[PDB]
Amino acid sequence: PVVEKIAELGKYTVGEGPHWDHETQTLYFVDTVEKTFHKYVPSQKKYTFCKVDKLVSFIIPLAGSPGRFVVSLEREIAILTWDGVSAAPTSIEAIVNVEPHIKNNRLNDGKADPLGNLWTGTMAIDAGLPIGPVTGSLYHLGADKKVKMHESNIAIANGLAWSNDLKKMYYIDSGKRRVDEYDYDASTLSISNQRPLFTFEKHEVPGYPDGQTIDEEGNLWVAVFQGQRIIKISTQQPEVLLDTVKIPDPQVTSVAFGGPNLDELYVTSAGLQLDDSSFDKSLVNGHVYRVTGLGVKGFAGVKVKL
Ligand SMILES: [Hg+2]
Ligand SMILES: [Hg+2]
Ligand SMILES: [Mg+2]
Repeated sequence: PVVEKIAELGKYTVGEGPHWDHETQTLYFVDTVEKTFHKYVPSQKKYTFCKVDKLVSFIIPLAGSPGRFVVSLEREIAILTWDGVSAAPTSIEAIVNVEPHIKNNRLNDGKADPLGNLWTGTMAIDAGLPIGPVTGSLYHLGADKKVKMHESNIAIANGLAWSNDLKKMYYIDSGKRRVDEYDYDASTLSISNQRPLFTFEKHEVPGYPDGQTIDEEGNLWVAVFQGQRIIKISTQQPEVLLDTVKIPDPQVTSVAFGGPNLDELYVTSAGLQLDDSSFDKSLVNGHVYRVTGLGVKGFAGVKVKL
């Protein structure tokens, strides 16, 4: 595979939450510390950003409403109306605060399931690795604007994906250094039967699982924070490492398939230099990467239905 730095995009403190909108051929993503949203149109080499004053962790187009996006603002799920180019949104409409009385929590990774339901989890703002406060939970937001809790005791609420047949959900609590698998009931939106799918310890994989996505063959692609890589793992059989793609940035954060043929893998990373790093500062930059020649296709980003 070929890994290219996207020079036009610069460096991000914690680049995160990549989302590919296939209809407009546009990549959206966030910087979860700098309180900014980002838009990249590769075919036209257009880049824009948008500033808010709360911590953000995802940005997903709202189904049926061009120019509107479902985003996180600390603990609030909100709709931002944004023209895609001005440095500030036009308007902000709060939907729900998922944890109004837990003042030191924030939302982290979030994604729509294939039915358009937003799933997202929380974490302590001062969550730590390998050890720190464990205060997070996993939620989904129904079309009735009520949240349901699905999992608790989450340290660092991170990557989500669903199997192509809607029978499984994959989930990452970075603190656990593993990818979990759940049975997923699409009709009731309930998850059960949590079991480890892939355990980093067992495969001498360094670092922490962060974001993830799934390809058309049902394989998971997992971003490895402080591992300088993405890994390809099987969902058909537990504990099978299929492939490793090295990324120059050590703090790989997340992944999304994109491009006209959905066969380009966009990779975000973090330039934020941490205390206990296994990598010298000069290596930690926070670029965005494009990976091609993986030989698989993924799926377009799902919009949130409300
Ligand atoms: Hg924006
Ligand atoms: Hg925005
Ligand atoms: Mg993440």
